[PDB]
Amino acid sequence: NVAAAERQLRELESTFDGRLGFVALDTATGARIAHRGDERFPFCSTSKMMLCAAVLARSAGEPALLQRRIAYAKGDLIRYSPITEQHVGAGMSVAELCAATLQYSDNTAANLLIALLGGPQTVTAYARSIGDATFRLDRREPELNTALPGDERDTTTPAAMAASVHRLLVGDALGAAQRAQLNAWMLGNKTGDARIRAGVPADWRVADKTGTGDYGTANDIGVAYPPNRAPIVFIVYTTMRNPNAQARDDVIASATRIAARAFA
Ligand SMILES: *[B@@]1([O])OC2=C(C([O])=O)[C]=[C][C]=C2[C][C]1[N]C(=O)[C][C]1[C][C][C]([N][C][C][N])[C][C]1
Repeated sequence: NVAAAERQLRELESTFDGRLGFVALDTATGARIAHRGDERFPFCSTSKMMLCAAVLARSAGEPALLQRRIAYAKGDLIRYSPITEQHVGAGMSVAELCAATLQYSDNTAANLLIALLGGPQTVTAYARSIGDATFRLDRREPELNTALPGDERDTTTPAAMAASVHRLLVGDALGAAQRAQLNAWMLGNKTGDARIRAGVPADWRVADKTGTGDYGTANDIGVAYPPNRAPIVFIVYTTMRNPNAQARDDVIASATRIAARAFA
């Protein structure tokens, strides 16, 4: 019951002093549950999905690109870089940097990949090329996570991100090999156990990318793969009014459960 689910999302939002942006889409029927679907939210590290999709797209035209070694420096290292800091001095391949940024939310890896592509504007241009007129990447890590009230930098809408996740992981925005690699990376994410993954039935597989930012911002985007039915896209953006808010996992899990029940 889409209308019942949307009411429950409104009730969930009433429990905290912030905003919930949500879209769930059953890709077979197009059944769609949304809350604040056309409002902008700070996407934080969920942008790393669009970044790596852009890298994969480049690799379709440069066969050796994913195996190229990037010999980055200690001076490139910034906070929340659990893979790149361990391997500095040996370097990492482009594929390994994508895996790190997607599965561990590695910030240095994202900056290296942004630089490889030519800057944050190339990620925005990639989004436009797949039909997303809304996503905008304005800054690099870590400043893209400031999540300031009313700031449109480094934002998208839940609706635009739902369409982009659909086209990238389920549809044909990427070639088959690139779609499979993006899925494989996101299926292996390590940072989302308490978010979308905590709100779905035990037999659903999940490909997701989380984000956490200032103003208690807590996001998760991805696709659930139930057995014997089509994939379901889940987009969850949350951001709080208190600059001193502590980011939570439980609102995302609760919003996910609402939609999972509706799509039972
Ligand atoms: B990013 O948004 O992804 C990310 C997550 C995530 O995937 O949920 C968790 C932890 C770090 C990161 C890196 C990216 N975010 C930031 O760099 C901003 C940073 C995240 C940690 C917060 N810590 C507050 C005090 N416990 C503050 C902002």
